[PDB]
Amino acid sequence: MNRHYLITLTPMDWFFFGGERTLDDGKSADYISHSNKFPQQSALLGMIRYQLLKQHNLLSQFPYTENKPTEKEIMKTLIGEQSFRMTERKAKSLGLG
RNA sequence: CGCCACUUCAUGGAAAUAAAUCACUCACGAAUGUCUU
Repeated sequence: MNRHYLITLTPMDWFFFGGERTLDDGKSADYISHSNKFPQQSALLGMIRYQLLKQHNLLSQFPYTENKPTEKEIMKTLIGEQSFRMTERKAKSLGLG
């Protein structure tokens, strides 16, 4: 009913985890891009959602579509209807699928 | 005064010695220091 897994990630090559991308904003990029030693938990959650959408073959491919609202419902109940945001940081549930 | 020829056919020494053996210049120059979604 509620199965728990342990997921181990083995780096097969050199990895790069993004930073602030800038000490300011506007249009500037950073000439030196530094790698965080750890990814954000948002990255882990998005990886889980993407892999779940890969197992159940419901992926967003090539320009743009509307994804067959029944498929929209199944994707909502699989991965949730929304990404990780800190607006719902006090919500009692993860809000995902 | 007459008559008359033989012998010998390079050895020893020096057989390369000093000077210069790379020198000067250039030893990186210019563009890009983030860009497009």
